[PDB]
Amino acid sequence: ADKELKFLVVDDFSTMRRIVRNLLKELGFNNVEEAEDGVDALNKLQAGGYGFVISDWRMPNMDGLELLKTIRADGAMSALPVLMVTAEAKKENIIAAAQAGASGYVVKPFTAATLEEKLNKIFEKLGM
Ligand code: BEF
Ligand SMILES: [Mn+2]
Repeated sequence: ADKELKFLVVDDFSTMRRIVRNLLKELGFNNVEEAEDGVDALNKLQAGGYGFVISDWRMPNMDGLELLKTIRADGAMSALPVLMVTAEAKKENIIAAAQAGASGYVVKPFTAATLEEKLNKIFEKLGM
C-alpha cells in the first residue's frame, strides 16, 4: 500500500495508540495521526487527507461503533477503510461492527503479525 497513506489511530488510551502507531512505522507508514474518541476523530477526518482509520470501541463521547456508522453514513468518506482494534470479543459485537461496515476487526491483545495480516487483508480487498 502507498506508504504515504495517512492513518488515523483512535483509542481513548494512549498506550494502545502508541502500539498501533509504532507498528505502522515498522510497516513503513509514518504519516499517522491520533485521536482520543469518536468526536475528536471526526474532527480530524473533517480536516481531510485520511485514507485509513484504525479505531477502538469503548471510548467516551462517541464509541467505535457509532464512529464507524458515522463514517459509513457520510458520502464524503463512506468507503474509508475502518479497522476495528478492540477488546470487545463477544460475537454479537463482531457481528454488529461487521454489519455496520467494519473493514476488519482485531481483538486485544493482538500481536504485531496479527495487525499486519489484517491490514494487508484490507489493502488486498480494496486493491490498495
Ligand atoms: F476500549 Be477498546 F474497545 F479496547
Ligand atoms: Mn478503550
